[PDB]
Amino acid sequence: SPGVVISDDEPGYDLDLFCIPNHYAEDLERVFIPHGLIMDRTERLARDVMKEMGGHHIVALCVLKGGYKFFADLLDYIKALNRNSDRSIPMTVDFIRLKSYSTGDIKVIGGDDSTLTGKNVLIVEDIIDTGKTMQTLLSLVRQYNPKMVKVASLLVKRTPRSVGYKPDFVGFEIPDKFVVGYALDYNEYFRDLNHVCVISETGKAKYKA
Amino acid sequence: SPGVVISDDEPGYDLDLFCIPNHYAEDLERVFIPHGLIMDRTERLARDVMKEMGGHHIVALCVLKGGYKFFADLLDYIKALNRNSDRSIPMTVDFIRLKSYCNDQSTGDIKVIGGDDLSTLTGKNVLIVEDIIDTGKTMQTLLSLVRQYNPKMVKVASLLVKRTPRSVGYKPDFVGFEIPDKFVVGYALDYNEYFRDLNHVCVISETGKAKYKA
Amino acid sequence: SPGVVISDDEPGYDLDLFCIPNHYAEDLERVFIPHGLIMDRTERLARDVMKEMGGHHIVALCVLKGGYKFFADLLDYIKALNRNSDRSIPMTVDFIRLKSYSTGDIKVIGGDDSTLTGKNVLIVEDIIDTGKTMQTLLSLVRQYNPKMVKVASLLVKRTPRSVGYKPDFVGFEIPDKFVVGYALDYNEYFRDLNHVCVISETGKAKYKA
Amino acid sequence: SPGVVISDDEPGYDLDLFCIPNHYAEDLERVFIPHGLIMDRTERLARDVMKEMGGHHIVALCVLKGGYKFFADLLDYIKALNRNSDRSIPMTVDFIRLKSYCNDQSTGDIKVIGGDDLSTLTGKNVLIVEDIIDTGKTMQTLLSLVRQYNPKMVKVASLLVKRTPRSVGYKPDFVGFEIPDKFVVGYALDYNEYFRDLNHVCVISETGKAKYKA
Ligand SMILES: Nc1nc2c(ncn2[C@@H]2O[C@H](COP(=O)(O)O)[C@@H](O)[C@H]2O)c(=O)[nH]1
Ligand SMILES: Nc1nc2c(ncn2[C@@H]2O[C@H](COP(=O)(O)O)[C@@H](O)[C@H]2O)c(=O)[nH]1
Ligand SMILES: Nc1nc2c(ncn2[C@@H]2O[C@H](COP(=O)(O)O)[C@@H](O)[C@H]2O)c(=O)[nH]1
Ligand SMILES: Nc1nc2c(ncn2[C@@H]2O[C@H](COP(=O)(O)O)[C@@H](O)[C@H]2O)c(=O)[nH]1
Repeated sequence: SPGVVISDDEPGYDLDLFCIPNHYAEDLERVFIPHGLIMDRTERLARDVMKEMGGHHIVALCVLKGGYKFFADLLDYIKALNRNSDRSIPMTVDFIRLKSYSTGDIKVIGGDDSTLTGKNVLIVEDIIDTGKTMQTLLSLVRQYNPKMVKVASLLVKRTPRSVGYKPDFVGFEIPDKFVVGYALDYNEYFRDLNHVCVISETGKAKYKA
Repeated sequence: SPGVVISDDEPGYDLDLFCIPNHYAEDLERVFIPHGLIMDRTERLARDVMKEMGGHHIVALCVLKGGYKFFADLLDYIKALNRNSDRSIPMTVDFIRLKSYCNDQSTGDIKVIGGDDLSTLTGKNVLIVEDIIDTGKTMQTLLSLVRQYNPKMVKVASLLVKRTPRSVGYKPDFVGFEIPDKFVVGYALDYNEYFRDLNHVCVISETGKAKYKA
Repeated sequence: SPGVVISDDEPGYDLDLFCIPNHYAEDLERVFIPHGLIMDRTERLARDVMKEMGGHHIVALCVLKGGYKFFADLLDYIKALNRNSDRSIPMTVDFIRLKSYSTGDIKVIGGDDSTLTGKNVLIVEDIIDTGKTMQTLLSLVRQYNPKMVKVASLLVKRTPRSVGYKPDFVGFEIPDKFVVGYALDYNEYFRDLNHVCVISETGKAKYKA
Repeated sequence: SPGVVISDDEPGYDLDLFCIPNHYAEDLERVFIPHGLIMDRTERLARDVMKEMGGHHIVALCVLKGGYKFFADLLDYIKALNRNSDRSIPMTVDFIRLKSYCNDQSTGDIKVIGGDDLSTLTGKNVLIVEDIIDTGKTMQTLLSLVRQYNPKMVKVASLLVKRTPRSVGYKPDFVGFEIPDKFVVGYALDYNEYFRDLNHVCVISETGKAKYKA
């Protein structure tokens, strides 16, 4: 299942239908995915996750993108599914330093996946674009002979440039457009905006350096 | 603002993508407006209200069918905005059940003298909150009732508003969303006291609609 | 079980340990019960409630105090317990106009409890003081021959003036002091303050009219 | 501020009054600091941080034992405060794992050149967040490491801080709470990757402490 598909021809919402920080008001084009919708769509994701992974210890890894938020918001729901459990069950949390840097940067450095050998792994990225990053990330997590590997992602841009990666868990599948907000940033800006919006030709301009 | 518009042809979302109780998984056709979506719009709305009403003693009046939810929610956003004032300003909260029969006259017990506590409103600033306007009748009969008490200002806030031919054509001041002539349940809206626990707004199905009855 | 007892000799917290609207800063003496603690303590309450009342249709009534908040916050948790249910189960919500006004103001007016005859009832008040209100409220809800009646309350002041009412569900049992915040108000003020605090001789002064 | 103080003699709360997983209902002694309590304090703290740090590009640095929770939470309060600026200001978020052995020298791979991305910090305003300071060692070794990069300002924020004789006697800038020399778990703190799902902070019991092991 593809997640919630948003069409190419999607208009999104006027910036006025919600609360957008006034300081980003010329920088943003449209709200595409309002905060609460992400939340609910994420609640369910968690669920499809546990369906096939609850029951045994798992290792949730965060891609080091610098977008911890979604990872968090998802872990919180994965934790609330775990209480109902009858026996206690550990879970380990972590970031993967690196995502298309390779080899022996994995055999050791990324071999603290020596720690992954034999365990069930769940990788968490926020948006997937060309897929490169991720794919080069399974190659190596793979060398570790993990027992199993799933990949949840919040967004899956549909680009002619996909390099074929299709995660196991999708929240939303989007047009190929440039988004910020919620858990995506731009040069360290838009971290305080919690709806996924399209950025404007102007926004992308002034934010740089 | 027409609030967020939802054209007749909107197909919603399939049950599959959100969390829904399994016991109503047969009683619904599609997710119409998911909880969080509801939430974000309401936050906006609150700002919108205070644009107008803010800085004054506001009397928040609630129109009481089968629930409370929306109101309560909205009010948390308002309160939360009244936190920032350099001056403490009162708020008055009220509940009014009105579904008489028609009106068709009738006395003293519960009706005209429920205006006694209405003089409470007079030279006041009022905010009437409703959840969903259908025909719009209820609303229209309250303005009347209210407008007698000579209020300083009346403003109405709807979460949702249906497009229908069955409408007395009334339009709130603050609309959360304008929807198509569909029967929805969940979040704030009930059907015979069912769906109370469903958070998203959806369209019922015939089975559950026909299965939960009078 | 008495709920969470707070001692006579309780100091509470300095106003500075939390977020209090600056406009009530000379009006309040201490934070006694911070918002989140109420929340959790309420989460559990719900639970003890369902334990003995889940399973059949229930009628949750709110005392018309003019303090809807707690009632709401509790219903929301009672609703989230209901989803896990296998069969769908109705629940009806309402306020009781009146609470130590009597008689035939109950036989009809309060007889829309004719609607209560045969049903399982749950009454919700926010703070109980001398108990009068409530007690005169069971007398009449009783005339209706309800099938069963429980009474949850958020706060139970311990006063020499209790007139003996002891609710079935208690969140916190407090000294005899005058509180505001969360879901308690004073002449329509303090509705925007979400911690339960003690009011000061000054606060009670300027708020009146 | 010592944050909220919890004298050695605090007895906590019994399991009975809050929601706790049944599978840990034998592995804990008492609720020490319930989730919401945690929450309210953190909100305060955020205000406190922006008092000092606010209006500038802040680099938020996270000290990475076994979790993330507190940080994440804190940051929502900060972000939420940066919403109000008439000017958009960046934020930088970072994660630093440091638990070497001691230090005892060692090369190139992961250590000194993890300063390469530290020049990132230099003439910067820094905020180091930790969850619980015990001996205080970890903290002390970071200031050092950090202070080299010549930063414009370092400030540390702890959720909790234990009173112990085993302490290098370091004291954060922002303390959520100062506690007694007890072993706690839950909310943000884990014990061998257990208690991850417990929301309140509590004191372990011998059984679960002795039952979950290395
Ligand atoms: N802010 C933001 N980052 C994006 C967007 N699309 C892709 N990226 C960033 O560029 C990375 C490239 O991922 P890849 O192209 O390797 O699949 C993404 O992982 C993400 O970090 C976008 O719409 N906005
Ligand atoms: N569940 C639900 N109740 C509705 C709907 N339309 C109207 N009603 C109920 O009937 C009332 C209609 O009031 P009107 O505006 O028709 O006078 C609404 O406030 C609501 O309580 C709907 O589509 N769904
Ligand atoms: N604001 C506030 N109201 C209180 C307090 N104690 C009692 N009352 C109000 O006075 C009512 C009297 O309840 P009773 O005295 O009948 O038990 C309470 O139900 C509540 O509405 C208090 O500490 N603060
Ligand atoms: N669960 C838990 N971990 C602790 C406690 N005290 C210390 N630790 C862990 O060990 C670290 C101690 O760092 P120190 O300040 O001792 O250098 C803490 O950040 C924490 O991860 C405690 O009471 N409970």
